[PDB]
This record gives sequence, structure tokens and C-alpha cells, in this order.
Amino acid sequence: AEPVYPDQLNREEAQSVKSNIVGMMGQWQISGLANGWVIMGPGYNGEIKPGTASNTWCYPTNPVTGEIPTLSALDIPDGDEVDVQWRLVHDSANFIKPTSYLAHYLGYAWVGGNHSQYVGEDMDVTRDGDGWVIRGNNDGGCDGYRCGDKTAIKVSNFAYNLDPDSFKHGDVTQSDRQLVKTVVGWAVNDSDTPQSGYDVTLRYDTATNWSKTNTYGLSEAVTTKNKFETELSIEIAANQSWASQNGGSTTTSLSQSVRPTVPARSKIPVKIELYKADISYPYEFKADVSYDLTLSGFLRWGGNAWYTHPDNRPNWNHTFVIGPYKDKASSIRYQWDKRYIPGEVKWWDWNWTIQQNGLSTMQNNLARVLRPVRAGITGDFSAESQFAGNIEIGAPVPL
Amino acid sequence: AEPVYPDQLNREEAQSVKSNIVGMMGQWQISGLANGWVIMGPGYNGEIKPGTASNTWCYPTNPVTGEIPTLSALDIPDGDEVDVQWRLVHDSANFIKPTSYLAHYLGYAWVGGNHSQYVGEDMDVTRDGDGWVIRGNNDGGCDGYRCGDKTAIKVSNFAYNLDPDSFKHGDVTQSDRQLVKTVVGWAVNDSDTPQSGYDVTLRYDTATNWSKTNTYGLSEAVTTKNKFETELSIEIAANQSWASQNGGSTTTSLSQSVRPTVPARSKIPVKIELYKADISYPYEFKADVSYDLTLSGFLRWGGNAWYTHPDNRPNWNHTFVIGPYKDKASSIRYQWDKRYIPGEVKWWDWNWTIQQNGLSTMQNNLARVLRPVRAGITGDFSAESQFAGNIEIGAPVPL
Repeated sequence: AEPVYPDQLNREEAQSVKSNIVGMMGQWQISGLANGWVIMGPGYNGEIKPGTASNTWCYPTNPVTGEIPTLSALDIPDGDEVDVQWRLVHDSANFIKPTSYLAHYLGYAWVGGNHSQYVGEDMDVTRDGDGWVIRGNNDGGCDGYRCGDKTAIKVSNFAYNLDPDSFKHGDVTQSDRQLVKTVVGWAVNDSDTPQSGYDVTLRYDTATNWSKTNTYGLSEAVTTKNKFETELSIEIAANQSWASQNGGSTTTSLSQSVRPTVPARSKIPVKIELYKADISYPYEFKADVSYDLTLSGFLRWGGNAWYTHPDNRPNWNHTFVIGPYKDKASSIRYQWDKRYIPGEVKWWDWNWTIQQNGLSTMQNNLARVLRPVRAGITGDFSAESQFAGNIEIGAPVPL
Repeated sequence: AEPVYPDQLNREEAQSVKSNIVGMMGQWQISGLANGWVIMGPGYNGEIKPGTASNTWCYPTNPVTGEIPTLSALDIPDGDEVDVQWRLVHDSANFIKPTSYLAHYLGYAWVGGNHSQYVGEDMDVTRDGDGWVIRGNNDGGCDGYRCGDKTAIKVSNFAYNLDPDSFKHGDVTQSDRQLVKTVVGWAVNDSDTPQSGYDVTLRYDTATNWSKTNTYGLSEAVTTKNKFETELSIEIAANQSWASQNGGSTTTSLSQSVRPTVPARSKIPVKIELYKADISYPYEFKADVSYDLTLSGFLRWGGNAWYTHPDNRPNWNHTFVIGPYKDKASSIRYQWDKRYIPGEVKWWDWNWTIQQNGLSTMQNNLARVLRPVRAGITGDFSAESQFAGNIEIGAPVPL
């Protein structure tokens, strides 16, 4: 009838979340529900049958949805892309601690450095290629099984959601200009009315292609020979062959046209030019910063949140998208909202994290992890071997 | 929290520039910072731990950004491209000395001639192909290890940023004209209204292509023969083959059309012609002159600014772009502004140059190297085997 969330705890509603109810009770115990039905615990394999007992299950008269709250946006002082990234990853209260706690709650081992006993303390930050890496400091020494195998938090693939009325760009400059082709010409009007029916068009195209082929074959031959000085021989033969091909191509095209309106009893000159050149220009906008978050390290033997709950301390890697929806495996909100359907629990078990830490705890942590970020952006565009053109209509000459 | 620039000198802020702080202190020394944390010097490998000591690190209460200043533009008397280049490279106060000092500060050996002891003096200037070369004069003799291996400063790849309302061009002339094709025709209107539904179009296309193929193969055969006068033999065989192809093409197209409006009960004649010809014309504009600067010579054993600090006197080459941003390796402003992030110091160490010469010194030198230049330009366009066309609508004839 209604969706039921196990953290809040009808024969059907009981069946819909059967494995959660059966998990949360003693072996050989029996507890009741509506209309004379009872749930049997482990050892009876969770069987639901008509019956009676001295314990019962029941929902709150007024239960809650348990959704992740939305916080106000975090404003980062303006700059270029790398400066804004620097300011985000070095913020311990708004970035480093919430992310460390998320990794800890999901079951990643050793989230922290050697100079503190607390989660998220004593972390080092470094720049690595186009991304950033946050890991606990490992100077001196530690004490614990595999205590030198720290969990790493990796940040990459930043993207920007612009505000439509904020974008601006500056001067466009060109360098290393090379000529492709030019055309010049005249449009002549010896009639008594204006004429607009003229057209000159110049077009340039380039393309590439590839192909691969596999061939297989068989043949059979029979020869009979008779040496009557004179030998006479006759050969009969046949063959079969099969072949298979795959391929493809890519094409780029650039066209320019001119269509002048010419006054009566007059003529107009025209010109079109095409070059290749490198293009550069500055820009600015205001936007929201989204990114990919990857957690990497071995999981804990005493318990973790992976839905198969492995116990051999495997090394683990998983990527979440902090921002708009792309996919199910990488969406925290998708997985949180659907925790009432056992058939979709394919990645992380969020019911387990609620049981271990409390509902308010998990809600506040996830709200901080998913908080929006605002920042101003300045930057520079640059590209090699692009196109540049020029189309001209000149002044008329009376005939 | 905040970016910290080492020339101006929190446990995190301390970690963000750890290698600069540790470099700038004595082995086995320990100095303090905020909230009970201390930095250990070389020999402790820079370890940051809780503790105490008799020395401390601290930032200025009011530190500076240290950005490179912008100077007013240098005006060069007008001419053509080569005359303006000549005037730029022969200016010792605005060009030769600042560039020589930049090469000297980065660690290039022997920047100067044999008739002076000062940097940038006694330099010769020569024209070489499409560029210019500036090098210290090596007449007579010198005194020093490899003192005859002078550092060279090379200038090439000039580009112009026009002022939109300044461009003008003159007469367009043609020579070596060869006919491609012509068409003539009539548009006839025997209706009682004007008609504009007429079209004649002439189009000419040319193209080239190429392709390469690699093929490999295997075969196996078995023959049985029996010589019962009569020999009978039977052959069974099979084969396999694999092939791979790559290719491409280029196409150029030029089209011309005519669409006349014809009065009622009248006719109009039309004509289209297409030629190949060489095209020439004069031009003028006002613009800014940008260029590529290349430094070439062996580096100094006692210290240089390359980030790996090599000590075997290698021969070195590096190109900077003086002008708008293209890339990171060739941008002085990009590298200067990001000197607070150790993970991006991949080319020249600008913190090292500041430590060796002072901050005001480096700022003034780089401001002079990057100063804008304004100049007027006159010139001539020339190209072979271009297109030229002519489209004509004639006077009407009553029917």
C-alpha cells in the first residue's frame, strides 16, 4: 500500500521489506502484524503465516520521509579555475571533514593522519595532474593492522553551470595565419530596377577514412596423368571464399557566400578570403562548481556498507558525482531515496549506515557533502589551426 | 585557507608550501606555528607535529600580491612590417637590455660581448631568414670557462592585433588570366506580371586523395600422389588473410548564380564567366606587435632557475610568447601568478629568482619585458592562381 522505510519501524508491507524485518529480530522469535498474520524470525527463514505470539511489529502513527536537507550555497572568492579549486580543497570545515566522515561511515579504513586520533585530522593536500589528492599524513609511525595503508580522497572533472546573463568575452586575436584560397568578382546591373539576384560561394572540405578486412578460403584439385615421349595430363579444380569488412570516416566543411543588392544601372565589386589561424581570447562568468569525488582504500573487517558486506579486507574504488544526476551508481540522492526497495540495493547499503550511526547523523553529514558552491571565474581560451574568414561588399560605380 | 606566497614569509597553510619553508631553514632546527604545531627542518624531513621551540614562522599582518605591473605602450614610427621589426630590435634601452637581464636572471651563461664587463653590453644584431638574432660580440678574446659560448636571443613569428576602424585597402589588380568556363542565356516573361522565378548556376570543383594499405597472409596445403603409366594426385588447401587501410582527401569548390527580375511581356539577357588569375593589392592599418622570444645557451653551474636545478652545464632552449596567452609553458604571467602551488612548478622556478635578486627587481624587469608596442603598418598582398568572376544582368527588351 504505502512505501515503508525500515528506520521508521500489513502482510504485504511486511513482505516488501521482508529481509530488513527478519534481519532485525532474534533467531526462533515470532512477532505479529495486522489481520491475524505473524512474521517468523531467522531459523524459520522469515516465513509469514497466520498465527499469534507475544511480540508485535508496528509503524509510527506519524512517520517521516527522512530526506536529505538542502543548505545554502558556499561562496568562494573569484579568480580563475585553478585558484577556485585551490580554495575549495583547502577548506577543512566545509570540505575535508565532511568528505572524511563519508568515507569513514561507509567502512573505509584509516581515514586520518598519524598525529591525531580523530577522523579527518592531520590530512595532507596535494596537486596531481588535473586533480587533487587528500590523504592522511604518514610521517613518523602508527599502531594498527595495515595502519600505513591510508584511504585517499580524489577530486577531479570540474564543471560549471553558468548564469545566462553573466558571460562576457574580450578581444579575439589571431596568429600564424596561412592562406587557403581567395576569390574576387563583379555584380553588374544594366536594368532599370534594383536587383538582388546574385551569388558567389567558396567552399573548402577535408576528410579522413579507415577500413579493415578478414578473408578465409578453401580449395580442392584432382590431376590425372598418362605417359603414353608424350605425357598427357588433365586438372580439375574448385574453390570457395568468404570475406568480412568494417570501416568508417569523418568530414569537416567550411563555406562562405556573398549576395549583394545592386542599384539600377550600376556595378558593385565583391571579395571572399579564407585562412587557417590560431585563435585566443579572454572571458569571464559567474557559475556553480560541480565535480567527481573518488574514494580509494581497503574496507574494514568488522563491518562496512557494501551491499555484499565482504570480510577479506579488499581494496576498493568508487566514484560519486557531486552535482546534477548522471547515473544511478554515482548518485547519493537516488540511492538514499530508494532504500525502501530491496531489489535496487546494488551499491551501498544506506539502511546499514542509519542503523550504525542514527538518522539525524547521516542526514546532516550528507547535507554538508552535497552543499552548493558559488564562485566567479576568469580565464583564457586558446586553440590551434582554426578557421578565419572575411566577406566584403564594396561601393557602387555608375555605368 | 588563504594562498601564501613564500616571498612574504596555519598547519595547513604550512603544509601547502612545505618544501619552500623547509628549504629556508637550518638542518636540525625546529620552528613554531599556530595552535601548538611546529615545523621540523631538514634532517627531520620537514615533519609537522605538535610541539614547541624557541623560533617561529609568521606572515605579515598586511602582505602583498606581488603582481607584475603594466606599463604604457611603446610607439614605433610607421612603415612596413620589416621596418617596424628593425626599429624594435635595435632599441637598446627598451628591448636589448631587458631581454638580456631576463636571460641572465634565469641562469644563462655569458650574456654580453668581449668589450664590456656588463650584462647586455656589446651586443650584435643580425637578420636571419624571417627572424632576428641578438648575441654578444666575440671579436678579440675573452677570459672564462667556455667564455666563447655566448647566449643567443632570437625573435620571430610576429603577429598583429588590428584596431577595427583602421583597416583600408587599395586597387585590386589581376594578371596571367586563364579562362575556365562561360555561360550565356535568356530569361523570357510572356505573362502579365513581373516574374522573379529564374536561376542559372555554374559550378567548378577540384579534389585530391591518397591511401595506404598493409596486408598479411598464411596458407597450408597437403598433396597425396599414387603412381598406379598412370599417376593420380589430389591436393587439399586452405588460407587466411588480414588487411588494414587508412586514407583521406581534400576538395575546393566555387559556385556562381544569377536570378533576375523580369518585367511583364519582356526578356532579359544574362552572362557568367570564371577565370583563374594572380591577385595583388596594397593595404594599411594600425595595430599591436606581438612575437615569440627564444633563449639559447648553456646554463650556469653555480645556480640557475630550471626547476630541477641541473649542475652539468647543459645546452638549453626555451620559447616564451610575448603577447596574449597561448599555453602554460610559454606564459610568464601564468607561471608567476601560480608560484604559490608547488605542483605546477614544471618549468622555471620564479621563487628562486626572487630569493636571488629581490622582489622589486624581478617585477620591474618583467614589466619592461612585457610592455605593449604600437605601430602603423603599410604593405602589399600577393597570391598566385586564385579565382576571379563576373556576373551580369542586362537591359530588358519588349516582346
